[PDB]
Amino acid sequence: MISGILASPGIAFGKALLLKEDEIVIDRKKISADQVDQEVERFLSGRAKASAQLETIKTKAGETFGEEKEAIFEGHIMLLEDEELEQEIIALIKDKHMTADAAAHEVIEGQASALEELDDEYLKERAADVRDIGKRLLRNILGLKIIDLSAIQDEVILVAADLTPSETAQLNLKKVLGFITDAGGRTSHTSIMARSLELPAIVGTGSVTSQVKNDDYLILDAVNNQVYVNPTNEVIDKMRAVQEQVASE
Repeated sequence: MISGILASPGIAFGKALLLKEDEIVIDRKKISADQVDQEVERFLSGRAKASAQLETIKTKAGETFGEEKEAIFEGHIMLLEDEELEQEIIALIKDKHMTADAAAHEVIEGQASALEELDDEYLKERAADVRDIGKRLLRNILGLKIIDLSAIQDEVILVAADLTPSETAQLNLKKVLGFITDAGGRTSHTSIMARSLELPAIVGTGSVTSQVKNDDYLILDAVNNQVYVNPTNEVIDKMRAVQEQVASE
């Protein structure tokens, strides 16, 4: 009886694609002036990578929804390429012997924390959008694996606690079957897509990400506002006939 907010009606069948994320471990170790030169190249040239990353996601936002949303990610790169946020990172590594991983966190620590001090869901929600640009920056300095959701090959359902514009901008609306997230937002981004794409989806699942696993067989009803997990063939067969009779309705 998983009751959500129901974005759009539509029964769909598909395997569960759970998006898990490994916790990131930052290096809080103090390096020697002999490895500082390496931090600059690992960060400087690592800037050629992170800059090349958003760039790839930048055009995918304009080729996916249209140059209309590309202008939003365009400014998001300026913040990353900010010459000011760069001189502070560099100095710290040299002045406080901080690792590009640790020093880089220091700046991202006040940009996100400082926006939380504002009383405006506009600049505050920007805090999450700015912090998001930081987690990516880290995965680059640590060369950690990147979550590539644009790699699906078989039709499956999408399950995740929540997806930020960047993830939706690179999502593959070419082999996806639907969107299921625990976002109790009467207007969650994942919903605005489901609304413009008129596809069927849900957002108030709450804790379904803690009840299903990846590859699990899910069945979205989007009719009685409920998700069935590996239901019996008696229910499926009974709905397979009625479900399709609705397609004709």
